[PDB]
Amino acid sequence: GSSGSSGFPTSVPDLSTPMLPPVGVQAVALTHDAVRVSWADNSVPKNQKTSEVRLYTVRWRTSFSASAKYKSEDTTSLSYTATGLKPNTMYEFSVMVTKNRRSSTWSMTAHATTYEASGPSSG
Repeated sequence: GSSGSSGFPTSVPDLSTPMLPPVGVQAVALTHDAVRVSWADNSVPKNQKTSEVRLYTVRWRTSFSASAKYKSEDTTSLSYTATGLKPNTMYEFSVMVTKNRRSSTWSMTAHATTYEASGPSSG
């Protein structure tokens, strides 16, 4: 065969949890200190109406930073705007849900660096 390539586990397959986190988590960068994190809802198909509650949380912290702090915000939407960030710096974003008076695991992480302050990089 080959000398090994792309052979590393990302997330434990066959998630056996009583909950189901979001998917297709994308991290869009609006400005040096702005990042629009948009994702999709899996637990809820095209059409579905349930009488249960649910809250989506968003956390992010300096990627590859010794003294980093994990943030957390509450949003009843599938998109959150990360304001007050560091320019020319990227972080890790993730989405989750809290239903049944309990919180579930976070979904795939999304990388997205911010534009260099004092003028957005141009071509």
